[PDB]
Amino acid sequence: KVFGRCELAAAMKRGGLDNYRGYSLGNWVCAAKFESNFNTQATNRNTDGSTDYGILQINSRWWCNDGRTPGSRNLCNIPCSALLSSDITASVNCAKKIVSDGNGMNAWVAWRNRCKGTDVQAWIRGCRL
Repeated sequence: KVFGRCELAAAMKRGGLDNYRGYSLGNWVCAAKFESNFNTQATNRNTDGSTDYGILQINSRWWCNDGRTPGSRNLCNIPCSALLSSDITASVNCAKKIVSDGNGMNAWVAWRNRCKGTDVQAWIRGCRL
């Protein structure tokens, strides 16, 4: 499913992401935009053999099991395919663990390079939240 900006903001908010670990909602919507272009089915393979899955491009080396990443830790205890669902709950629950891991949102490279320090408020402007 390809989410709309405001539609995604509402789902993430309902999911408990607004200001989770101090990160406002605009941060999360911005990261999703640049990581997957709001597409739940996005996947991207990395050079180390791991793959990134879903709306927030969660990596198979640490967070989910895809059965083809040797040394995977599956810290979110979930098959990576569950992260591609139209219901973002799994991605949301796993993202909470990732952001709490010590490096905050810097764990998402597109956030660090394209969202961090920008007016992220623009991402939820106009939305009825």
